Order: sequence, then C-alpha cells, then structure tokens
Amino acid sequence: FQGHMLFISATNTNAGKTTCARLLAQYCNACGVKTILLKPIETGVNDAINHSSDAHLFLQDNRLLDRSLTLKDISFYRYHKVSAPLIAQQEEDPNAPIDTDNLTQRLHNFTKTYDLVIVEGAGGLCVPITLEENMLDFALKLKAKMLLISHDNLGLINDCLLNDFLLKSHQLDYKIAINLKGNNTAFHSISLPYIELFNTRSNNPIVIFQQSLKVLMSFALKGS
Amino acid sequence: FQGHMLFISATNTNAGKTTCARLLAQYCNACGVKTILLKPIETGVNDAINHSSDAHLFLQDNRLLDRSLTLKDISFYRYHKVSAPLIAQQEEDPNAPIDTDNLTQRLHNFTKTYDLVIVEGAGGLCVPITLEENMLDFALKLKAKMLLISHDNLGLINDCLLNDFLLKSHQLDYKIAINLKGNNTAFHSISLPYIELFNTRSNNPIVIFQQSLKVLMSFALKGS
Ligand SMILES: Nc1ncnc2c1ncn2[C@@H]1O[C@H](COP(=O)(O)OP(=O)(O)O)[C@@H](O)[C@H]1O
Ligand SMILES: Nc1ncnc2c1ncn2[C@@H]1O[C@H](COP(=O)(O)OP(=O)(O)O)[C@@H](O)[C@H]1O
Ligand SMILES: NCCCCCCCC(=O)O
Ligand SMILES: NCCCCCCCC(=O)O
Ligand SMILES: [Mg+2]
Ligand SMILES: [Mg+2]
Ligand SMILES: [Mg+2]
Ligand SMILES: [Mg+2]
Repeated sequence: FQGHMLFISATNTNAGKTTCARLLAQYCNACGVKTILLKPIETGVNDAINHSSDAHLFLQDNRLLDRSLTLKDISFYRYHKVSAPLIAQQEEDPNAPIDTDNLTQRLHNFTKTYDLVIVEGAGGLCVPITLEENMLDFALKLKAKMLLISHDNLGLINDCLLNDFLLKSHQLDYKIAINLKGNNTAFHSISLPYIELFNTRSNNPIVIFQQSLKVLMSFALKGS
Repeated sequence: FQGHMLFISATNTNAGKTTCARLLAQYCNACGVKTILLKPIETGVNDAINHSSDAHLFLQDNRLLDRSLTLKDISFYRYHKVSAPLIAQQEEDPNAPIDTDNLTQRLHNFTKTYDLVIVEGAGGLCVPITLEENMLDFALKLKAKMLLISHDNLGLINDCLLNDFLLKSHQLDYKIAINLKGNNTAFHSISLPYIELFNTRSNNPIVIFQQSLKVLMSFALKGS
C-alpha cells in the first residue's frame, strides 16, 4: 500500500494530541517507520510573532527527515482566533470555506513518501470545520485510522465513554489512549480501576498512551 | 399526573449541576411550582466533618418547604472516595451494589408531594453506577426528562455535541443548557457564534441556562 494514515483527535483541546503525536512519530522513526507530522488546520496562532504552534513543533521534528519542508507544506488553514475552525474561518476568511477535498489530496500525497502520515485535528471530534463537516467527518473522508487522546484527570471516564459511543457508531478503526502526565498517581487510584473493568468487558480497550508506543505503531500500520 | 421529574446531568463534574439545579428549583418554587432537590448518589463526601456537599445545599433549600427533611431523606448512597460511584461503592461498600430499582421507588415517591422532583446525577452521562448502568441508564429507568448542563469555556462545542449525539440516540426528552458564569464575555465571541448556527440547523436547540429559567420550567412540566 501507500503509507498509512493516522488521525489524532482528543477528548478536547489541551488533552495532549501534539505531545503524543510527537512521541509516537519519534518512536516510529526510531524503529525505521518513516513518519511525518501534519497539522492541516490550526487556530489560535500568530505566525509573525510566535514559532511554537503545533505546526511549528511538527516542522522541527519533520525537518530531521526533509530539510526542505516549510510550515506551509504541513499546515494549510491557519487562523488567529482561538476558536473552532469554522468560526475562525467565517470571521477571518469568509470567502474561503475550508476545503476538505483539497486537504484530503494534500494529506494523501504524503503517503507516497512516508510509511506513516500522522494528521493532528483541532480540539475534539465534534469540532466544526465547515457547516457540514466536523473533525470526525474529516477523519472519515481521509479513510484514516483514529487515535483519540484523553486527558488523565477526574472526569476522563465520562469523556472517554462519550467518544467511544460516537466512534463505535461510525465505520473506522480507532483506539482511545490516556495521556498520563508525570506526577499524576491519583489516576491509578481514581480512574484506572474503571478502565480495567471496562477493558475486561469491551472488545476495544482503552489504553495508556505512555505504555502503548509499540501497540499504537502496530495499530497504525496494520492492514490496508 | 403525579409530579414531574427532571434529571440533571452535565458535560462533566464541576460544570454547574448543583448551582443550576438550585437556581431552577428556586425559580419554580417562586412561581408556585412546589419543587424538591434530590442527590441520590454522591461521592467525595465526609459528612462527619463537612456540611457543604450537594445534598447539604439541597437540604437547606428543601427545608424551606419541609422542616422535617434530613440528609438521608434526599441522598441515599454516599461515599468518601472522589471517584465514579461504581468504584467508590466497590471499595467502601463491596457488599452493597447501588440498587437503582430502590432509588427509582424512593425518587418517584416524592412525586406524590411535589409538583417537580429535580434529581441531580454525579459527573456526566456515562459515569458508572453499577457494572451494567450509568447515569443515563438511571435517568432512563426513572422516565425523567433530562437537563444537561454544560460548562462555558473553550471546548464546550465538542462537549455539548458529544452529549447531543448520545442523548438523541436514546428515548428521552432532553435539553442542553450552558452555565454561563459571571465575568465571562469570551463565551459570546468564541462559542456563541456556533451555538447560534447550530440552533438554526437543529430541532432541539442548545440554550443558555441563565436566559432560560422560564423555558426550562415549562420543559420540565410539559406533557405526561
Ligand atoms: N504527558 C505530558 N506531560 C507534561 N506536559 C504535557 C503532557 N501532555 C501535554 N502536556 C502539556 O499540556 C499542554 C497541552 O498539550 P498539547 O499536546 O499541546 O495538547 P493538544 O494538542 O491536545 O492541545 C501543553 O503545554 C503540553 O506541553
Ligand atoms: N454560574 C456560576 N457562577 C459562579 N460560580 C459557579 C457557577 N456555576 C458553578 N459555579 C461554581 O463552580 C463550582 C462547581 O459548581 P457545581 O454547581 O457544584 O457543579 P457540579 O454540580 O456540576 O459539580 C462550584 O464551586 C460552584 O459554586
Ligand atoms: N465531586 C465528585 C464527583 C465525582 C466525579 C466522577 C467522574 C467520573 C469520570 O467521569 O471520570
Ligand atoms: N488551541 C486552539 C484550539 C481551538 C479549540 C476549539 C474548541 C472548540 C469547541 O469544541 O468548543
Ligand atoms: Mg493545543
Ligand atoms: Mg495540538
Ligand atoms: Mg461537584
Ligand atoms: Mg453537583
């Protein structure tokens, strides 16, 4: 096949998509699985004055494989407003709705030259891109596998299960992974006992990202 | 009919269930709609040393209608662990799984003596109560209407829409209401523009709690 494609979404913004995407791509590249990081849509950015956006971090890592990459090669719709993409676009660029057909072509083109194309979304699954399409719809159009990153705090059970319900209702292969931060041992006492019960009762278990680099690489590469 | 029953859930813990439940019950009582506040299951409490739990706040308000009420009349399963009810029960009371049939009877009994019975859940919809039942399942068994309180911060769009998807997939009447806090005007710039678009495109609109006391009272009392 051409390169595999893995979409990274989350329970919400700030859950750890960027952090976990970078860790996974680093691991894959270290294993000889040539992997690129893409951030097709990004809000809340000012590129004239700040070089620490998700796309900038991705670019730093990606340039270890291709010096010629620039920001515009890996991020295509970028807005100042710290909001959902649809709202940012309507306010800042009302004459250019986000074109997911175009994005699909650009993203799939990278499957020629990489073993794995990692595509970070923005916010969570239901975040609107166009009037018709949210982030999940975009992932579906891409025919990507899904990695959904959860936060590690009280409330993650609800947030994971809401996403599980939405994901299992659609036709895609997915995995939910908890981004367990350094210094959090409340997790193991408070939330983990339910994750373990859930996993004994589910065909698709919720995993801990930091325990799962090998498993998630395998997931990302399996099948067609 | 006997009194109506309204379940109050949320996007997650700390979104405003208790605060909004109290405001709604106060409004209803002021309008002559005799309303009780119940917190059947509560975690994270130590009643020997703290009298500020949701059930204690409810009790204060409820005693304006019935001096004889005590905590045990309005809250039935109470645990120290700051966790989902299922985990707290398994750790603190392994021989007494939460009995939702019993809770249903106790809650419905209040429909004899009140025009409206408001039942606050714990956390969000997918929070586990027993191995088989979550908070939504409990609300379904109760045959209550649902009021789902959302937080007012960046990310509410995703959280509201995840809940909308779950709720619309089940057989219950529901309303999602945003708990818009004092001093937040970012909401109106960041999130509200999408809520307005969504509402023009949806048969069941997302409302702002603080704008909606009359509407939510009407909702709670309508029909059988
Ligand atoms: N495992 C982690 N350990 C420490 N800090 C983390 C971890 N995961 C995320 N962070 C921090 O949390 C913030 C949000 O993470 P980020 O990966 O950007 O999330 P998202 O892409 O979902 O918005 C960042 O400041 C990031 O450095
Ligand atoms: N509209 C509001 N204005 C100010 N403070 C609020 C508001 N809503 C909630 N709070 C505060 O936020 C915290 C969580 O609210 P609470 O109603 O207890 O939520 P939940 O019942 O969902 O856990 C409390 O400290 C509460 O006083
Ligand atoms: N204030 C105590 C609330 C307990 C919240 C439980 C949340 C479980 C979850 O969804 O992870
Ligand atoms: N860091 C900028 C992220 C933008 C997050 C948009 C979240 C929309 C929502 O679900 O309410
Ligand atoms: Mg972010
Ligand atoms: Mg990110
Ligand atoms: Mg609370
Ligand atoms: Mg509460």
